[PDB]
Parts: sequence; structure tokens; C-alpha cells
Amino acid sequence: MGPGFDFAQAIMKKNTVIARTEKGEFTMLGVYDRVAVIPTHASVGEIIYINDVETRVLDACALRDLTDTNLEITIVKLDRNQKFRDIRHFLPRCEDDYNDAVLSVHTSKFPNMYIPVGQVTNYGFLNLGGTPTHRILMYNFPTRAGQCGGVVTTTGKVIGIHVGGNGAQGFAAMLLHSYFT
Repeated sequence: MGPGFDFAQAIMKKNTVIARTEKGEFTMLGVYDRVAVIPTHASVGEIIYINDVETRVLDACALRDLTDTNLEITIVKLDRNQKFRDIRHFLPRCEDDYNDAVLSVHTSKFPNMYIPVGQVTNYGFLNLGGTPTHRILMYNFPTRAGQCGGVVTTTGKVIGIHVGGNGAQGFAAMLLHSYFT
């Protein structure tokens, strides 16, 4: 309906796939080449379904910071016959706070879903399902089951992926440029 939704749509239409693991269906953001991200709680194995196609996982890495704390991001390399558009130049270099974000989801359950979540706080530490987690972003929107992996964008930047919520607030894991060099 406006410039925030326009940037979010441009990312969803070219840089997302529907990923299915034994833990359910997730929005999955493709970043470059055959490299994508998904929340670590999706529990990626040797085989994943991508848009309902059986796909071999060539490599998967659950990121942790240098303090050996969970970041809740898993980087996956897919055995797919097509590259993603390279969107690494839309990733922030540093931890930050942001105005006016959109959370965008695409699954069987929630196709073509765009949520104006508003201001985004560099929250930092979160006990996420009992797991100490760093580099969390927070927004005051009552996000729901089925939005995990959703892409958080501002106009011009891809800043995080949705990893959880408490009924009032939603939480995203930061995407940083340095994860994808």
C-alpha cells in the first residue's frame, strides 16, 4: 500500500521459498547463489522440501556468536538448479534499531501476508524457548505460530527473520552482512 510494503514485496516475490522440515512449514529467505536462512528451531536435516520438492541439503550451519551463544539463524546450502538473486547489499553491517518495519510471510497457511510491525528495538539478550539467544530485534505486534522465518525489512534493508513471540511482542534474529561473505 506504500513504500515499506513495496520493498517487502520485491524481496518476497524473488527471494523466498516455502521450506518444510519435520518441525513444519517456514518462510525461507534466499540470500545469494543456493544459500538460504531459516530459524535454527526448524531442525534442518539432510533432506528438506522446498516448494514441495524433495531437496538435498549440501551444507547447514547453526550460527552462534563468539561467546558460544545461540543466534537462532541456520544457513543452508540447497542442491537446487537455480540461484537466488543476490540481496547481500541490502543487509546491515552493524547491530541497530529501526523505524517502520514490515514482517512478510509466505506459507500454505499464510500466503502473501505483510504486517506493519512499526518500530524495531535492538533488544539483545532473550531467553527464547529456554535457550539463551543474542542479537534479538523486538517489535510490538502480537505475532502468531506460522510466522517463523518471516522476513523483517525496512525501506532499503533486510534486517532479520522472525523467530518467536510472547503474545504481545515479536522477536527476530538479526541478519548481518558478515554472515554471508
